Amino acid sequence: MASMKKKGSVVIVGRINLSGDTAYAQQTRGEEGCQETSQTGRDKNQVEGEVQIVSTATQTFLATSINGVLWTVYHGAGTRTIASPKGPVTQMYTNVDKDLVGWQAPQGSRSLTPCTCGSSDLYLVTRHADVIPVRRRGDSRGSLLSPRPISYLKGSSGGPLLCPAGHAVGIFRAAVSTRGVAKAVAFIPVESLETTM
Ligand SMILES: COc1ccc2nc(C)c(O[C@@H]3C[C@H]4C(=O)N[C@]5(C(=O)NS(=O)(=O)C6(C)CC6)C[C@H]5/C=C\CCCCC[C@H](NC(=O)OC5CCCC5)C(=O)N4C3)nc2c1
Ligand SMILES: [Zn+2]
Repeated sequence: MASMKKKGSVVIVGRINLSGDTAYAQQTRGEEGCQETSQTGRDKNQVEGEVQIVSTATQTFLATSINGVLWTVYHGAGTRTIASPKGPVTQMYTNVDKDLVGWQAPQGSRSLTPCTCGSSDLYLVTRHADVIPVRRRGDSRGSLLSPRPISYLKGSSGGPLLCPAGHAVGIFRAAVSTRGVAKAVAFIPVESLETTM
């Protein structure tokens, strides 16, 4: 009881820059400053962009702003708060059944717009700033046009699947692999986010 520890906050440690012609990852905080920010929940760094790279003490993954909510996966964040300039921010959405959590989008973030195109030609954005073409195959599944080892997708849960026009279609949740090769991905459809809201 006296020694009861508390888990740290999720910390923004970088972002995927989709501003220009070339997508690229940027780190905005090193491990040590991430360690201290997770403990205090106090993050003074300027936030920019739609796709953040986030980290706990033991995991790193992505988080994506859609309609004023920073979304990510429950299997990464659990019920953790996120660090912010004035302290830990409690989740405003939690759904273990969808593998989904959300906090209010940070000041300075930009939000993606929910897709209403009805298109099945999608693009998955990874933590290494790869933009991977994906054909939608169902409400929550898409196939990679070019399969690759799951190693290349590890750490990209919470990232977005986008339509051709750059709208958010879903949040990357899991990889479907055969012999360690990712042939398809499962994602939380944006409609399921909009219902949660
Ligand atoms: C605890 O409470 C909950 C509640 C609901 C939950 N719901 C799901 C689906 C779930 O799955 C866990 C976590 C998830 C995952 O690894 N996600 C990725 C990632 O990158 N994570 S991560 O960022 O590195 C990190 C771990 C740091 C956060 C994108 C993957 C990239 C590579 C995967 C390689 C090896 C894993 C293949 C596996 N495949 C699979 O399960 O496929 C089946 C499900 C649908 C199709 C069939 C898979 O993908 N996952 C296993 N845990 C849950 C836990
Ligand atoms: Zn669209």
